[PDB]
Amino acid sequence: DPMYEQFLQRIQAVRTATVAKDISADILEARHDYFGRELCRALDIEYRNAVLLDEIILDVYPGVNLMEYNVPHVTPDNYIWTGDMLLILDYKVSVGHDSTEVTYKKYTTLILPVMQEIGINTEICIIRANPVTNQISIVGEQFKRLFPTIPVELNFARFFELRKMLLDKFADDE
Ligand SMILES: [Mn+2]
Repeated sequence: DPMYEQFLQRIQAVRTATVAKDISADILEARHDYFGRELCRALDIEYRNAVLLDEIILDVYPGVNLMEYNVPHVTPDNYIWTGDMLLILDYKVSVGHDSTEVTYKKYTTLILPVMQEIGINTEICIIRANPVTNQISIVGEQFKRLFPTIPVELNFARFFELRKMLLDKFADDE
């Protein structure tokens, strides 16, 4: 894939910490996205790369009077509308829980209040893949019920080797 080739080329070329950090960030984003794409495929849901909350409201209630509400402009990775419930979806790729809790608290306090005012039943769902062991952990009782089985086959090895190469190249930096 040119994904890896593009990244191998920037890593080979990079000479300073500050540009390497932007490469590091872009590796983790691509790792996140590859997870989200393989998830949405296995679950047959429309893959999206962030959706503005305002877009989400307007899809589930097109007669919304957007201007009459204070809608925080958060862009979660995706969403599912069941016709009766809204599930806000965030994909994580991580060995730890830290970012799952940060995002869970952020989306709970920023999304749910306006959806409660508008009258949309709403659940914050977060799906996390461990890059090392491939195991999937799910926040979202409604998400679990609607997707008890997740038929993804993942492989994060390219991403690990790119970031291992990047951080070997800058072992004695900061
Ligand atoms: Mn995410």
